[PDB]
Amino acid sequence: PLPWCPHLVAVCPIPAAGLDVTQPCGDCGTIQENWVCLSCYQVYCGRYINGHMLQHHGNSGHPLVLSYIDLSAWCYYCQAYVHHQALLDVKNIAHQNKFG
Ligand SMILES: O=C(O)CCc1nc2ccccc2s1
Ligand SMILES: [Zn+2]
Ligand SMILES: [Zn+2]
Ligand SMILES: [Zn+2]
Repeated sequence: PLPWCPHLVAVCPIPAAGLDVTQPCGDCGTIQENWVCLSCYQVYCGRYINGHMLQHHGNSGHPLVLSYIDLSAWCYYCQAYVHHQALLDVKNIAHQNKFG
């Protein structure tokens, strides 16, 4: 995984409501393999379910998404996982919600 990418500038502030790692897909309602968009904080499912987060990337151009299964961050433009200081706050808020 990359230690930086040129889309980190599109990571937006975390809503004051926080994250809900059990939130369903906003399109199909599945509870399985969802991701949260780090630009607009909508929640959509992964490629192995109904691919709604990939569709969101296509229709918005939003680059970076966070996995609610393992808290990895994927960039659709770079086609890589990214770790950076700029992702720690949102990873941490998710980790707290997920693990208690
Ligand atoms: O839409 C999703 O499932 C989330 C982002 C990812 N897409 C790929 C594609 C190939 C390998 C790893 C990943 S993580
Ligand atoms: Zn879905
Ligand atoms: Zn988005
Ligand atoms: Zn990138």
